[PDB]
Amino acid sequence: SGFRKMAFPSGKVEGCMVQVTCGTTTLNGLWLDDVVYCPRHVICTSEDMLNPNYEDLLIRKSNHNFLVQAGNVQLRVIGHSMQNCVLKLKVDTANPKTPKYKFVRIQPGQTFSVLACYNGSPSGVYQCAMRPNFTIKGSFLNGSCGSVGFNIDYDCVSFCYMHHMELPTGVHAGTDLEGNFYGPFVDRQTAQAAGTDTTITVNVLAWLYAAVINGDRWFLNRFTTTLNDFNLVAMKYNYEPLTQDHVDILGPLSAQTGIAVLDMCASLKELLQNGMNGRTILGSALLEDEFTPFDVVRQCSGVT
Amino acid sequence: SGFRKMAFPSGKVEGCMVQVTCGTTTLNGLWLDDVVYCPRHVICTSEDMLNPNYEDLLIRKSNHNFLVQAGNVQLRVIGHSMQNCVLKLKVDTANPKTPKYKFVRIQPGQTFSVLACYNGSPSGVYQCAMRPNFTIKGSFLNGSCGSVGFNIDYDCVSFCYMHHMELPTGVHAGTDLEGNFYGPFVDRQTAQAAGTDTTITVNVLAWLYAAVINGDRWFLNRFTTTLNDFNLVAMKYNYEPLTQDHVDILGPLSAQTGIAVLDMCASLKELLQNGMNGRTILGSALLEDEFTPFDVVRQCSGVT
Ligand SMILES: *CC(=O)N1CCN(Cc2cccs2)CC1
Ligand SMILES: *CC(=O)N1CCN(Cc2cccs2)CC1
Repeated sequence: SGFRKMAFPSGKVEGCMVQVTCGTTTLNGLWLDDVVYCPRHVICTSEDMLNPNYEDLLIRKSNHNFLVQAGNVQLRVIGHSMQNCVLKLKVDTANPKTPKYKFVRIQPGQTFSVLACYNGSPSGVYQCAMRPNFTIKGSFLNGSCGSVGFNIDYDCVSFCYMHHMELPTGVHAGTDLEGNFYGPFVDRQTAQAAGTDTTITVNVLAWLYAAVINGDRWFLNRFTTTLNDFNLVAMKYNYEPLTQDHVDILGPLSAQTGIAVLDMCASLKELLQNGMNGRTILGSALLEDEFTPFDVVRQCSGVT
Repeated sequence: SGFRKMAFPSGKVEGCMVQVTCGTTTLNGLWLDDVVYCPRHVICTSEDMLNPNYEDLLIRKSNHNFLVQAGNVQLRVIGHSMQNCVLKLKVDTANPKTPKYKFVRIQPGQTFSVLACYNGSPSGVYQCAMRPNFTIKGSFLNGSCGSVGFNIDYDCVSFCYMHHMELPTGVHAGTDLEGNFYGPFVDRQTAQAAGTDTTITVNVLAWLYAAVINGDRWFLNRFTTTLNDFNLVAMKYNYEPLTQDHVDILGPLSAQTGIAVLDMCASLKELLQNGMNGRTILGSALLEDEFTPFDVVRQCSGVT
């Protein structure tokens, strides 16, 4: 029992982190097979970041300008290319610690673990979600760019995020490993505002199921609702509309607990309308939305 | 920017986890050098757990009864002994992935990362604190016992916790790596109630400093207080008394922010007396107490 914000074990990703330096800019890179992946803004000076022409800046760079260090060992760069907003540095040595991996582009509401790194050295691991506005709420200082986000299925790491940027509101923007930003963000030091940070309704419901499974039940009530009725409430409280697809995904948690999805929606509706009245759920005083239904089943079943 | 509940990267500990089976009981063990450490209740049947005599139960066990598997490879057990509530299984092979390590016994209010494991296989990593009542609030299913808690200083893992038990209230009890329980708990299926779960005041103050550093400032006020005045409030709200030692430890965060410790105590006093009025601090609707002052400095400075 107990339910915690839990990250994937990070060792498989730790084995892939390197330092990349171009001129006097240092950030992190991801070494899989004989390619190192890093944000293309490694080629920029702070001056360049105002309005960079990355194709033009990259012409002035050679293989020998990209200093790639894996712990204390230098890697030999034998090619480089730009793919969207990432550079791919071909090195002469396959990473011997390369795990089974995939590159995935995640949808808003999906969760992933971040291995925050500085100078190719892991500092910490925490759990994130791709927000509906395509930001993430991370913990990233200067030098953390190129840190990645991932999920693990048994022995296969699915990399879904590489860190590129901070918005003035303190939320985070990155790319997938094809270098395509999540959302409308660009790797330029310009006016970029996040849209509405809407709450991931299907995740809140999953977490309420987690709460019941782990003994927190005070918020269960005598009510039910409908998807359309619930969605009137979701709209008012800047929650994502609940769809039958979301109901279908919560089916296993419904089955395990014997609480119909729409009955849990009626509990959530009352929590939205009445607040928590100074009470807590799984140690939280607000409605937690960064556990997916898959996360809840995993943590409640002990998958490795 | 951003401030997240962050665990240590877990790879160094992942390399140490093994499965231990005695008869039909399977849990986790920690393989450092040529010793595997595990809870002594691995020798028990559920029957035995009511009132176990571990010295008497252990007489019926031989080296060959302890099945130790490191991934898919069996380890050869060449000795066993009991130290307090842990068994030490001597194996014929030093773990080649043994990190630099120490065994430390932590104090209440100290934080650590847990690598939750099942059948010697890591499932997840999360951050914990040793509570003032010597429980931890973890996420542990049957089979998770022997999962450990640790801190990392650069390249040295300090192991401070091994998981043994759940209290009926859903909080967790374990030992250090000498097998001595934190608090009054015993490895027996008996009436064990946790004492008051008091709030770790010095950690809340650290986290309020983290909040200011990361742009959350609404709770800063025009007031100051004294240690004795603040402590009258702490007593009323089941907070740990604040000492000059705690004030001294917050000195660096005081210095960095220019907010005197006793001024931050006056902010905390008003938050205790008035609540959050439906507002949040670093994404929390309650006062977070599982970041130490060292944690805040680390995450705010990007230590690896
Ligand atoms: C994440 C990180 O390390 N940094 C330092 C580099 N900096 C480059 C810029 C990208 C867009 C605006 S400036 C980003 C933050
Ligand atoms: C943590 C874990 O794996 N388990 C299974 C074994 N169980 C033994 C007991 C210890 C005291 C009471 S029963 C503990 C939970």
